[PDB]
Amino acid sequence: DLQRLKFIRHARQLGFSLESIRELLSIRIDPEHHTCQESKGIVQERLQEVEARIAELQSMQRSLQRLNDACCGTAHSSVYCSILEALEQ
Ligand SMILES: [Zn+2]
Ligand SMILES: [Zn+2]
Repeated sequence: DLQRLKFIRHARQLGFSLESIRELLSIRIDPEHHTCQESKGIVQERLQEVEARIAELQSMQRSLQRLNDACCGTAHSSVYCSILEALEQ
C-alpha cells in the first residue's frame, strides 16, 4: 500500500515510463522469480533515454542562446529582427 505508492513515487521521480514502472512493480512483488539482469536492463534503458534527451536539449540550448544573444531585444522594429531571419533560414 503506502510503501508501494512510495516505490512508484520514487520511480516517477526518475522519469520511468508507465511500462517500465509496471515491470519494476512485477519484479518488486515477486523477487524470488526475477533477477538483477532484469532490473538493471530497465534502469539502463531509461538511462540511455535520458542521456539522449539531454543531448538534444543542450543542442537546442546552444541555438537558442545564439538567437537570444544576437537580438537587441528593444523597440527595434521586428522588420529587422535576426531571430525571425534565423528561423526563416
Ligand atoms: Zn533589434
Ligand atoms: Zn531582434
